[PDB]
Amino acid sequence: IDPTSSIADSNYWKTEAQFSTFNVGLHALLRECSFNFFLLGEPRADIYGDVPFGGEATQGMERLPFNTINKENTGISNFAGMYKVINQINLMIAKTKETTVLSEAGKNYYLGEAYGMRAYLYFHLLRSWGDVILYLDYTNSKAASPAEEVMKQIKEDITASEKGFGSDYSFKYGRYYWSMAATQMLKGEVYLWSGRQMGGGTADYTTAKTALQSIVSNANVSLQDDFSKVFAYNNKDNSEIIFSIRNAKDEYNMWDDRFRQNLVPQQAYMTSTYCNKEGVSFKDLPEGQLNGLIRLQIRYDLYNKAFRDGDTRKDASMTAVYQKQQDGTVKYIAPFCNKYQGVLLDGASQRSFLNDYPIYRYADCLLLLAEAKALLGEDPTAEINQVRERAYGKEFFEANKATLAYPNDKGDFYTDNKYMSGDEDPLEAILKERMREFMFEGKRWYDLRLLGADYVTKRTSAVATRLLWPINESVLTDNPALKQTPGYQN
Ligand code: NA
Repeated sequence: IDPTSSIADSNYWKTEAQFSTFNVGLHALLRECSFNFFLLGEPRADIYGDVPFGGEATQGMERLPFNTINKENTGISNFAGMYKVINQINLMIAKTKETTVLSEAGKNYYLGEAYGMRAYLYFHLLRSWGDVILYLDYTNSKAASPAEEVMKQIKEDITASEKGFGSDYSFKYGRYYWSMAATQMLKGEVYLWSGRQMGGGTADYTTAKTALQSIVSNANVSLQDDFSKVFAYNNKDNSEIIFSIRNAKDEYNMWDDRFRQNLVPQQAYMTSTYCNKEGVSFKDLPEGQLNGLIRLQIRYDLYNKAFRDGDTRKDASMTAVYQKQQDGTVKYIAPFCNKYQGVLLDGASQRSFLNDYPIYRYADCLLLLAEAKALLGEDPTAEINQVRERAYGKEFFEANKATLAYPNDKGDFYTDNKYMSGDEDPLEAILKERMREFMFEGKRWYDLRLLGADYVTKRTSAVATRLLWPINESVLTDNPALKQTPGYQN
């Protein structure tokens, strides 16, 4: 037998079917980073931070909403596991550039996917750690590059991805594989970040607008009429999805079981103690199938401060927990995530958390395009109201346009509301719309960060010197050329 079999050995690159298998494998390595995509993009912001209602300890997870991560407890370690994925993409890239077995079309589509994914991972690294090492070759000591050089590489990889796809906006392998529309969404985000956080200005906002407009024109995408069906177990493959992480029976639980372990309530206290608004014990309801732990607790007051009446996204996003009082009344306790309801497998007693985790969907294209328009001093009204109309329902929205349609959603609802403000300011209206549309989708922290330090420090406990993440001890030991992130001394 062979004592030194490696994945770079030529016999594993002899057929198109092998390159396909290796591309499936790359999407499976990206999926291993999916819990980290959520942690990087959301819980440092304002949605969490209250005490788990049922009694759980938070066991360090509070360090995210409290922004108390530091050199001893970094919250996430080892650059979120991203370099392992990047190394393997780098292998795909060299093998595809070298092959004599693929069609020119097929080789170029693979290069579109692999350059897109590599840019996607470097852009999480840039926004989270800043200066980071640029590894571009497969390997079976090194200093980080300045953030400005990281951004150069991400933009080069976007251009190489576009070159690979050409004019093909199809989802060749489906919406759970990378495609041109995913490259164009990342291009919109990257040039907004370049333009706003790295001094690119108007020219970059125009690049971002042109990319997002290319998805509206050329990709097969549409808003689902029912916001809850965007996330339903059965309705994966729906045409609002641009790129999603596919979770599946016997393949991968959502966030490698860390959705269940952080955001799903415990069956024991739900069935023993709590009830719905009508006083019915959860022992008696489909909720009695949920069995996880709450380590990140949505702020109790967010449940009534996030959404205007009539917004269908409130019930799709959160369930409220109540408790019967000795005096007989039913009292509101706290909310839990209802966006990802999993499935009850045949003959099971507890839910399985097998929803896909969406990375890019058409409402995000529309709201990014609104943001690029607003940053250019142009009118964001049409995109904002396309997304609101879906949220409220067409007829209800039309009847109530003088209070719900942009730029009329303002007034008393906002007065003591730390989460969101009225439509009188375009960027606040868009932040507000993104907060309502993408709870539990890993966006809020990055949405504040793009707009700048003052937006972050206003609404979060983060301070301006510590917007990046620290680096854990084992990383710094293993690589003497790396420095701790700035802001994280003493
Ligand atoms: Na603050």
